[PDB]
Amino acid sequence: DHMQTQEIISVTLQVLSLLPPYRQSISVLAGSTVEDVLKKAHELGGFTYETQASLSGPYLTSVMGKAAGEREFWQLLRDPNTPLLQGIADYRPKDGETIELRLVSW
Ligand code: CNC
Repeated sequence: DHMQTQEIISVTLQVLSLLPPYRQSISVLAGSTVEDVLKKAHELGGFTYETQASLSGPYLTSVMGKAAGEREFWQLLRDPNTPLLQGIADYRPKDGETIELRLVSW
């Protein structure tokens, strides 16, 4: 007989490395991971991605039908131009953040 409460936050998910680009505000509970944001964007319709289960956890391999090729990867960043220091299953965005998926070659 007591109330609990959680914070709903909004994370902007953006992909500028594709034609057409993707940019959508995604609502999730605070504590959701980037992977949960991608799952919600896919549920909403209009976002697709793939992952593979590496020995380090979920590794993002494809975004909106573009799989990273040889010596390419999908880099995770927050605005402004700040690479994330954790992967999709561990980074927990904050309200108002913009998460960018960027195709990068090394
Ligand atoms: C080189 C490297 C490294 N990476 Co990268 C970096 N920078 N990485 C990369 C590259 C690998 C290219 C290749 N060689 O094929 C690159 C450059 C592709 C990369 C990718 C990423 N990396 C990333 C991160 C954060 C990390 N990476 C390390 C694992 C991190 C390593 C830091 C370290 N010294 O441990 C690292 C420096 C080298 C590991 C290695 O050479 N041996 C690993 C190998 C011997 O064993 P393994 O288990 O088979 O390794 C594979 C996986 O680790 C995978 N991998 C690499 N990074 C990640 C990150 C995640 C989350 C996962 C699930 C797998 C990987 O690639 C390895 C080769 O196949 C990391 C521990 C370095 C760090 N101190 O932050 C860190 C993981 C932190 C965590 N979650 O615990 C990115 C999330 C960065 C970003 N903001 O985009 C990104 C993954 C996003 C995605 N698409 O899912």
